[PDB]
Order: sequence, then C-alpha cells, then structure tokens
Amino acid sequence: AARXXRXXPE
Repeated sequence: AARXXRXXPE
C-alpha cells in the first residue's frame, strides 16, 4: 500500500 501494487503489503 505504501507504493501501490495489489494492495495489502504494497
């Protein structure tokens, strides 16, 4: 979540 990605830890 701090960069985007699939959600969750991203």
